[PDB]
Amino acid sequence: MMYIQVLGSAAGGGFPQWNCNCVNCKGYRDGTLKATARTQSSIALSDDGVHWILCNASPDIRAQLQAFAPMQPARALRDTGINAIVLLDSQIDHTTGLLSLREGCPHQVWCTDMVHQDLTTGFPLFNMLSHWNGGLQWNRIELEGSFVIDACPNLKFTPFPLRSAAPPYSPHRFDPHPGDNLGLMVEDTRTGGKLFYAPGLGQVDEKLLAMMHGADCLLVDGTLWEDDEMQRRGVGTRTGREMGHLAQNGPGGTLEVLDGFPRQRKVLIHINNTNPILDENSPERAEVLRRGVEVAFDGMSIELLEHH
Amino acid sequence: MMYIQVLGSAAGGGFPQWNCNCVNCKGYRDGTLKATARTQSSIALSDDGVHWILCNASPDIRAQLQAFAPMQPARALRDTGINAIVLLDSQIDHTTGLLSLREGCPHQVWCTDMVHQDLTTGFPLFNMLSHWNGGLQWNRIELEGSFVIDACPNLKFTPFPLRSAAPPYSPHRFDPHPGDNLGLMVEDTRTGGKLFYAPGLGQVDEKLLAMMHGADCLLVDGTLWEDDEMQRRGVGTRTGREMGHLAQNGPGGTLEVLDGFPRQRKVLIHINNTNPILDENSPERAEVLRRGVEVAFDGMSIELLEHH
Ligand SMILES: [Mg+2]
Ligand SMILES: [Mg+2]
Ligand SMILES: [Zn+2]
Ligand SMILES: [Zn+2]
Repeated sequence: MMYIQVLGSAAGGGFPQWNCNCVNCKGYRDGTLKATARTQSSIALSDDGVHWILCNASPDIRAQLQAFAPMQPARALRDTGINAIVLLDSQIDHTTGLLSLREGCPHQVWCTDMVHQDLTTGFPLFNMLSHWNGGLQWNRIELEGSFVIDACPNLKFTPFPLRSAAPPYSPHRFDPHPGDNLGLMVEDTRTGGKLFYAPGLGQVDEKLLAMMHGADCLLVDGTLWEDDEMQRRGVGTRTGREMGHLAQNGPGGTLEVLDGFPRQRKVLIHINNTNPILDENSPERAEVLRRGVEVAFDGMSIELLEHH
Repeated sequence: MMYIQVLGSAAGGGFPQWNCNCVNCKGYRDGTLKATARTQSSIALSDDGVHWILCNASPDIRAQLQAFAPMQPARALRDTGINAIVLLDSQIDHTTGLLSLREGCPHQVWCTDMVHQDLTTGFPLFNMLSHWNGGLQWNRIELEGSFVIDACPNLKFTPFPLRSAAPPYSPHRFDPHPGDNLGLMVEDTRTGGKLFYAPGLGQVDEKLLAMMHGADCLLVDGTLWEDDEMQRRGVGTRTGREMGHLAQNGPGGTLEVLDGFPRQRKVLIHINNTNPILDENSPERAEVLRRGVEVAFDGMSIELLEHH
């Protein structure tokens, strides 16, 4: 059994975003919209339900850990359910949470060379936190092969490079390298059950589709409904293809991609505050439900029993 | 009228702390303790109730802004009540929140030379955030004289250096300079009402006591009840005098200091998760109340009408 816990399901900024008064964020505050608040994307994995692996550490991490009981087993005066942390990129929304975990250092952190470089230069988390009882102990994620964290020995992670979208602070935002962004394939080596996790998805080729058909659950990018969604809300100028996000609707959309996977469980995660799928009375939400696609939410439990 | 809003009232780690199972943190989780959860220290100031000045930006800033309506006036699709931010030090618990405000850059940030140096080197917030539409616009806080932020033109800030307790990540944690830590004197130039804000207080001399008697409200360090509180809870080895905190109880304690101020309003803020004053049925809470001292809490409103 693989326990998957959605701690956060919103894109950077959360929902509602602190400075946004779009139809969703204002509709939530005014109470004229059936929607649920969401923290920034983060999931937790376990093979036993006691030892947990954190995938990305959001700025909302303190609230995310409180809301989930197994994170505090109370086995000692100082304790936590987090046994390791895996980083998919060096983005602010996925790494800032590490600052809030300074009291429980050291931590085993799994990231790539490129992420480790960003987190030792532009955003030197590894250098800052080292002053807290050991800090972050880096475990390299090589772009090939697989890795197993000793706390969840039945979990097999097989990373794959996705199209690079390096953070703005990054020394090489203008010079993208493989290793800037990862999608994860987690396998329960007891059952063969596979999870395809890719909150940041901006390009999908035929070799990516190949391994997706070997998965049982697809947990992927759901940031935007339209590529120009930020303009249609009048809160931004950036498009999904600029930010490296494949929108649900349109040609080469996620809904077009996911349509070739009728046998897999399909969940949209990392959802921006402007996305109408957050509105449960929205026709967009209807089309998503109609296609057998779920909209992740804070507190969602995904249990992986077996392979099909 | 000076509007003072306590966004956060806990010391670093908040209450309860994510990894702590002391008598307070566990007593809260078990429901066997009458106490209220608290976010990390942060207050907001205003002279009109519309334009707000943020004093320190905690990691819990997203929740702190949500809980307080005037932070989102909804005057445009993109808006906020924060017009300026003042930093008292370069500590993680007071600066990390700036990362969560990246969507609404630029911001006018008020800090000292030494804080600006820490926030451009060890924790380069000013360098990172500049990639977000201008980033942080530094306004120097000189260690003498006063300053007025144009958004609250009736508020007069007069900073004073306190005993230096530079952060662990800081290049000069071993080489303390004046300007590492500030206490603030805010004056309503319409009424003469003065606020003495000093969440980090580890030493008090006769010249500090002098200006305290010119204040109407004392908003000061309430981190520990005893200097060896971390040892008595069995969760730490550090003492208050090591961390630069004057404990309430004992010789040279805050309660001993505050005893010479029977005419001022007295509020304890920046309170650690191990402090028994968080327990409302505690004899420590009783002694604090008996002396006319209040225990700050998240959501507390302090209104300064006049001078006495
Ligand atoms: Mg993001
Ligand atoms: Mg602190
Ligand atoms: Zn919005
Ligand atoms: Zn505690």
